[PDB]
Amino acid sequence: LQCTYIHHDHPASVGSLVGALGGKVAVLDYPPPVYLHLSGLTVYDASALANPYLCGIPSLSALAGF
RNA sequence: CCAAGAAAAGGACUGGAAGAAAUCAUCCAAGUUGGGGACUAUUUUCUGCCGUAUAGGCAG
Repeated sequence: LQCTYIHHDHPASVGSLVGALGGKVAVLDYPPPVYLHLSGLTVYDASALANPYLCGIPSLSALAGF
């Protein structure tokens, strides 16, 4: 599957699994293939890590929030 | 009431030295473009005079 790795400093201080994995943990990576009407909005530095398991489109819970 | 709310990666640099791609080599043969035709239409430039005068100047 498409994936990448997230690093943790001091693995022994986070948990059994993170230590066993040497501080490198794999996650999924699935980016996109790129009435009131709001046009032209720009966002700087959005969080691309939706949940600890998946990278890609920002969490939908955040848009409902907005 | 947006995995909520706040965050300065900054500083210093010297990759340099030498060099030999050459020898030969043949594109040829024939070939049929071809017969017809309204640019003048509802358009404006017409009439006298000076002067040796198709020169050169003026009144309608």
